[PDB]
Amino acid sequence: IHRTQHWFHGRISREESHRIIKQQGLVDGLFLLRDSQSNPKAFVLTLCHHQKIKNFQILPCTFFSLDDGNTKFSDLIQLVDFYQLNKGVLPCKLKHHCIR
Amino acid sequence: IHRTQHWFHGRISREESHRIIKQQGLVDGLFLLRDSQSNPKAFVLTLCHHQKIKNFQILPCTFFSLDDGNTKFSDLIQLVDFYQLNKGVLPCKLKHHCIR
Repeated sequence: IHRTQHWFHGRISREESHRIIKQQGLVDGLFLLRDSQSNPKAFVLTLCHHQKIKNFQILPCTFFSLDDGNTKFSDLIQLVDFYQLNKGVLPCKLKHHCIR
Repeated sequence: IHRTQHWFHGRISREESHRIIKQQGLVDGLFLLRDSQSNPKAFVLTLCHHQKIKNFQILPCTFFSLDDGNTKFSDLIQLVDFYQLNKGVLPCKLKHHCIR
């Protein structure tokens, strides 16, 4: 159900993700989620803060988490909804999605 | 937007909430949410753990939080969904809601 979300970019690569975020200005809080190219059940969150791009692996366990289970979610929509309001282990909240 | 949720008991007193939890098993993780009796813009999470009833004030910040703003939510549904999967400051996760 997350496939058509504005912040979900599908099976793009890491390199493509960094290209996109840079093209869109490296604005604080700019972010996107993508499918892992190695694990068919995992995702990656790419976000930038203070001009630095960081990647966080969202792994299953079924619930998802980007902090080794310290904080769990039932699906990606719940996860994004949460990090838009709470930093957690991230450098900043998820503010604006990178345009697909 | 939480008015019609099954875990929301509206304007019932603390005493009534405790009576309800006791009468429905007094089991770990049993919970309900209700309107605050002292703050017209606040809510209360009543939860049972180790046969002890605990009350957590959910205060507006408009966002909501029961842990002094450390964890914030856009509404009660997001809050409940989060605490059903994450303990946080609660003695345990929200497991079963009390039937109105």
